[PDB]
Amino acid sequence: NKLTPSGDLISSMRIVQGGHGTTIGLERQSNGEMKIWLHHDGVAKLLQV
Amino acid sequence: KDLIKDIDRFVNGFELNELEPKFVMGFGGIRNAVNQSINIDKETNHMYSTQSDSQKPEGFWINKLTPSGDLISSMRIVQGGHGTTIGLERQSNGEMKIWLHHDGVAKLLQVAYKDNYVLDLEEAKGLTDYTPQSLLNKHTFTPLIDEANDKLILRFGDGTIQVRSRADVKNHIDNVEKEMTIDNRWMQGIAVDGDDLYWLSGNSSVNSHVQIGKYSLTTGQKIYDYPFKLSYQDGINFPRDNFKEPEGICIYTNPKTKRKSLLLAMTNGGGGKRFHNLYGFFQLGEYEHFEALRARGSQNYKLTKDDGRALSIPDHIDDLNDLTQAGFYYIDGGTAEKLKNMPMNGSKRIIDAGCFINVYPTTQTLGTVQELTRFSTGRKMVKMVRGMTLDVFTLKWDYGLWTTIKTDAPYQEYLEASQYNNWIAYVTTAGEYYITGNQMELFRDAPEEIKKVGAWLRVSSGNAVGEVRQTLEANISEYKEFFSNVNAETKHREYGWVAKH
Amino acid sequence: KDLIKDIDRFVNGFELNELEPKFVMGFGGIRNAVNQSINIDKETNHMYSTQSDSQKPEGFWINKLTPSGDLISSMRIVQGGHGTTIGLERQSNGEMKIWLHHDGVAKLLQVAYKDNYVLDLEEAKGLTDYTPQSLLNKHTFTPLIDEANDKLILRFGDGTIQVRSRADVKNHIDNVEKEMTIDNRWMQGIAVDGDDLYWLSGNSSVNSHVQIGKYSLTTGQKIYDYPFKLSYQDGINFPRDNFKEPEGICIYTNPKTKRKSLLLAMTNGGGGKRFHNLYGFFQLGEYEHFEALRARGSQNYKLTKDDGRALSIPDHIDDLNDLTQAGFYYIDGGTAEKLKNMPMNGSKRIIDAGCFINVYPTTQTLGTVQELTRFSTGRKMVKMVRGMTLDVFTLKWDYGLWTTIKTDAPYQEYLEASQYNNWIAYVTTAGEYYITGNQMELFRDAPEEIKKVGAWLRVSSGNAVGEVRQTLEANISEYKEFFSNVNAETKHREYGWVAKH
Amino acid sequence: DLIKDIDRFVNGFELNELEPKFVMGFGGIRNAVNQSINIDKETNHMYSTQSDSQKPEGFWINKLTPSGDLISSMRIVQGGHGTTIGLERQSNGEMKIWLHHDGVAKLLQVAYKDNYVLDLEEAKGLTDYTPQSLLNKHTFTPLIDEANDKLILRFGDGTIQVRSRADVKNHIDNVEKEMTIDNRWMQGIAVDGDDLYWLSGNSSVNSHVQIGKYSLTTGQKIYDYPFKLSYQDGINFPRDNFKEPEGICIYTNPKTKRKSLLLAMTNGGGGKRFHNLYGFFQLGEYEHFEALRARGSQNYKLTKDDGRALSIPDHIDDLNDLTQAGFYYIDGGTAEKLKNMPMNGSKRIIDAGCFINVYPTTQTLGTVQELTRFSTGRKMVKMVRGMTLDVFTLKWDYGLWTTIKTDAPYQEYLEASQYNNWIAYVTTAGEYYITGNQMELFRDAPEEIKKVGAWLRVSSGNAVGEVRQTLEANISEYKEFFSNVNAETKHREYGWVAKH
Amino acid sequence: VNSHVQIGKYSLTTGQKIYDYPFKLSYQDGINFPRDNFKEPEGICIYTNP
Repeated sequence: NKLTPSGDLISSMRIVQGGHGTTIGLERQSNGEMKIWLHHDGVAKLLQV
Repeated sequence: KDLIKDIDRFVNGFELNELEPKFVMGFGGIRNAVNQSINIDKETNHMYSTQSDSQKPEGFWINKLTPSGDLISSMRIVQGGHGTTIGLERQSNGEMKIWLHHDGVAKLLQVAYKDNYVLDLEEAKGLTDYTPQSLLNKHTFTPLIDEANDKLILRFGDGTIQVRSRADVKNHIDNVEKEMTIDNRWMQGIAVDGDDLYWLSGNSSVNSHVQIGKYSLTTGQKIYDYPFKLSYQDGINFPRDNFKEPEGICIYTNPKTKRKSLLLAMTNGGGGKRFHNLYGFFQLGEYEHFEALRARGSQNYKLTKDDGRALSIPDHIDDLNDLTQAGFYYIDGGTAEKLKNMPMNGSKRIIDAGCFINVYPTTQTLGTVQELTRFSTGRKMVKMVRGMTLDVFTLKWDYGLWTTIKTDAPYQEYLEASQYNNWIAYVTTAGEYYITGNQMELFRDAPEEIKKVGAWLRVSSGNAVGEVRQTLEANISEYKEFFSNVNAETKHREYGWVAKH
Repeated sequence: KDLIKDIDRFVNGFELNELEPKFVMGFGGIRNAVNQSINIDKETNHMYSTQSDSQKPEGFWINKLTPSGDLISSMRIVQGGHGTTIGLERQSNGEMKIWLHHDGVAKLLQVAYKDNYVLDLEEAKGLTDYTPQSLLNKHTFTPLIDEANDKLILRFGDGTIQVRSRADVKNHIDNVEKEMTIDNRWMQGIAVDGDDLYWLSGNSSVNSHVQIGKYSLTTGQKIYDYPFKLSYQDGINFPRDNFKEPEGICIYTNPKTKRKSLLLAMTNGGGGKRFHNLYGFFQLGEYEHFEALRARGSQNYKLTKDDGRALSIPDHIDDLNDLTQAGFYYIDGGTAEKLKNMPMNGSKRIIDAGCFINVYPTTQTLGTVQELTRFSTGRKMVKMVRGMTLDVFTLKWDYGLWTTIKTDAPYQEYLEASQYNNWIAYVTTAGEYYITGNQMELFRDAPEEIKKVGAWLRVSSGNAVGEVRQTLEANISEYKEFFSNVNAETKHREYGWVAKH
Repeated sequence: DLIKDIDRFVNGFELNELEPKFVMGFGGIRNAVNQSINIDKETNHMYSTQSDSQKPEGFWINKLTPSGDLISSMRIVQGGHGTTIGLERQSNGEMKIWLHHDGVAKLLQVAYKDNYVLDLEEAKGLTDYTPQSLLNKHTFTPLIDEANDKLILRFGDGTIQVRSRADVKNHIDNVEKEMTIDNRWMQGIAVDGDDLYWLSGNSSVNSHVQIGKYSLTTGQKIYDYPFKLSYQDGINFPRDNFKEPEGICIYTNPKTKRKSLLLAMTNGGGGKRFHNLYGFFQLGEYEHFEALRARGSQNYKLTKDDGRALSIPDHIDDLNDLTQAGFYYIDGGTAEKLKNMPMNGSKRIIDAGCFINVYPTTQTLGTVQELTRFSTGRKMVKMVRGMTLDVFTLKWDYGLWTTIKTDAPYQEYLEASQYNNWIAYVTTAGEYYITGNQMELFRDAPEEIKKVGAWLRVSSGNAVGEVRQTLEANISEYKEFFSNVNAETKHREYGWVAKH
Repeated sequence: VNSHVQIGKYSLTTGQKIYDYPFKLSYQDGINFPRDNFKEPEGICIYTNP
């Protein structure tokens, strides 16, 4: 879930069969796009989506 | 002593004002507009250019090009500004990132290049800002890269040049390593190679000379100005439509030979007809690097003579069946009269004048098509095609039947009875012809009802048994039309003319 | 001391792993299959390649090629084996002999090359055997030649290299002068230059690097392995269809300059689409030898812009009569509206949109054809051609009448009465048009019987007196058709519409 | 010694040590052999001469682009053979030509004019620059040594007169140097300072091309240099076995000051002559002319390098995606599977291999796809459609198919099953044939001719997207029917209407 | 959105600029994400707590 600084929902992204999503890592790119470090349990890979 | 200092200069020197500018290749771009910048990706030989998008708040396109200048894809930076310069940084996974200043969001960006992609304003706002801390609220610059030293250089409108470390900017480190000032005629391009800075200037007029100024980043002062003339379409300072605008420069260092070239982009052609040509200044032997890249993308099989004349058939060709080599040919009337296996309508050679012969670029098994175009100025032009295939086991050819492409002109396709042995049945090639009253009297198989008057002859396509239907429409003020079937090969008439009226 | 040892290395060095690979030219072959070997005939500049024939007991083709890679002729060795390598030996009378191992008859042969010839098995049995005495019942080798030293080298499957004198083998003398052993990745080519042996390896995958190993025939051991990347269609390691297979190497020694090149054959393109590209490693200045050979066979007159865009007409051309220079052009709708001498149907400009203009490669006396193609997406495309000739004494042009190539689409060629001054008689260009009921009412010369209903208009070719017959077929459920002759130039109607029903 | 070897290779310009290399082809207004060749160093223009083939011989002067294309020509009516000429570009950019006008027996300095005929009456009023000592002795032609501003006169008997060009322009008669040159006759001459070059050889394949090098100070021959050139099919394999030498010139690069000796050859048979430029170059100087050739060459690939048509990329499975210009061919298998091929209902019209000509594009990348069905036993079908690219959305818009009318003496056979037994499916304009057997199988066949064959003719569309089908019975009596069909939905508007 | 907000600090005794201070504000959706992409500065004032 992407949220405003006041907690309102902007948008959401579903990782189908990605696992529990216990923790993730944020890495904002230079062009302003956000990449998410997450472990996709379905494909058994550490991803930067 | 001196002979060596002369040879070393000629062999190993790279002093700009001692080098000759040479045309390299043309290159494309998605926009029908002038070019703006040019850069080489040394790890792929790809080229990248920028062009304006010509919109209310200016944006620019980034064009990804083949090493021979063909367009691979383009990326639009909506409201990104002029795109005067950009910086290439290829990542480890093979993806390309572009250093550019997005004027719309007032941020220095490092954007991932995407093929045929539109970077709209809402996405650009969410991208990471790499603008140095000391340069906020001061967004009048564009970036470029010095590949050899991994420097990210910033060019400012007022003429300030800031040399920074690319890695520093990527790590949000604000450190100006070198700063100098550059100073009718304005900037058209800038390239930095180590200590050497190059400054391109000149406008599009034929009377405005192209010039590159060489500066030293350590001294900060100009070394020299280098004016030069380029050879365009019709020679030195004779560009198409009298338009020759300089559109950016870049330094290239050969990864293998480590020798250098300075490449220069020019736009020629008139309004709405712009096209881009790459020139270069080269160390000895380095022009061949780019010539090979051009050659790979060039037409290396001769379709016409080098001056635009069509090919002539070899003297040893006396048979159309033997002209199986691809190319655009022309034969004059004399040759058309004598060549074996030309299209016939019985005893009449259909191509009774000079003839263009287009032999198609062949199939993978050397099959081809011969497309004939009868060259006349007082009669209609006849177009006919036939195919042929080569048996790779017997090395013998199989030739197909002739197809006629329907053509018509406001003048008649006149039928002289004597040329067809006075047989209308000889005319089995599809199309429309005209028989005058005088000639109808001379044709043996003319319909008696219209024996003394003219008529259009129309010949259909074949049926299942190889017959074609001939139709005669009398050229009179009353409706009279006849038809009759004829066997295309033997010219045997199946039945007498059948009246429709 | 050192500056000279650097210049001499750069100018006179021929160390393979210090040289840059450069594209030279493409080349053909009779088979739609990958290439296998490549060789140069130094006395003619002819090239020779081999290809598999893809048959049950494998045979191979020998292709004789022009210096620019075009196919001259081919010779098939039925059941001759793979044809991995061959050796060229040009005879005194100018005939070429090919050293090859015929696997079908298990003999080393010296066959006379013949153009487009099939060497069947029965003939191969009667040919002279040159297999050395010690190599009978041991036929797992193919031959190659070292031209500079007149050596015939035999490469064995197990990796044995036998260096023999070619003259010795021709004289049935069995003497092994040198023998060494070469040793996932297998052999793709081998070339010998004096003491230096080169070993090409690598598979077709984009992930498999091309590599040449350099060996010394005196030491017998490897000097070094040299991996390298080539620039393909879209750049370094971006070949068409992701296919890049190495297909043989050869050393070339320039007869005049005595300087050397190592040429490398690659096959690119996907299944059933293979094509062959020659690369090379060159001493300084030797690339120009092959560039000139490529240029002689290349298209040296510009038919399109360098990026595949059609040519634009010069700004100074405001009259189609002046566009007599060969090339493929495009003009936009605005230009088509203003150009003088465009095709007309009375007051109506036929080409009422953008237009491709194909100016044919000219006759030997600079005659040419202009082929116009109206560029639209919502209407049919009109194609028209006219010819023109140049008087070499007056330098004036004569322009012929327009021929229409018949075209049709499932959409109408709509006639707006006002554009023809409300005269159907204005439409004298051959073809089929449609008149809606609304427009028929507005045409002054419409047939009264169908004044308020639509109809197809068909216009024939001219007759002897410059008249054309117009036909109107009513677009109704009952048969109603009319005809009337019109003079194509003056638009004068000869008589009222004549009913066929 | 290693330096004396490197300097020779890098800075040497000894003719008989240099390799001849093809440079470029070049044109000319006349369908005839070439005669001379010269470079205008200030523009890179080339100038050649050709005979006019007239009763008193005249010659043409051709002005050429740096890539050999014809800009314009000027005819010197009855001017003679035009064996050699001299270029002198003026300050205002106009070109003047030093030539000997044999018709008026005068050495002239004529202003070059584009596509202009210099008739005899005008030539008589032109200024005479013939030296005082050379009147009534008009058996020479002029050439220029650009580097030293010399005007050289070559005489028929073999006399070479070296004069100052400025002197001749000022009507000053002074012979600075004179030497004598001496089966095989003169084909060209070029002077570079002290070096004089003499080209000889005839058109036969058995006649070797040769350049003799002479010294103007010594007056004697230094050496003869025979050489072989590589022609269309290789060394001494010229087209039609014709290879005639047609002039030479020395070129000095204004920037590098290094030299080239250029040689013009004419190849091809009678009435098919074409001209090819060769050269001998100092190290690095070939690139000067290669760049000039490249500027005028076709630098976008239309066919494979051996004359085969392009193949479509493996990743193209949809004709809509083949928007890149070029001449392509696809085999029958590929034509069967490609998406968005022309259809007549359920029937794929292109039911064989197919040439695909993708036009060189508009300035906004619009193009046309022209398909040609490749068969040998059936007629060849030709169809075209256009498409445009939206530069804002980067999406393509594809137009409807136009059919180019084609016909052969064999039928375009209609198998009822391939059209789901509907004649209405055939809405593409053209003429087809339905056999009696197939007419019985078509559901919408006219009953009156249910068991007999007929030609099917399909018209162009009308305003409402309908096309008129016409059936003409293949019998000895007049029977013809028509009926309208909607091209898209294949819906028949009404039953067949008899004309008989 | 591409125009940074800035406050310049000056000294009335010296008469010259001390420094320029550019800064980013957090709007509806965060830093430099204002509603309808409009963010215009409209005055300042100093407040001293009595």
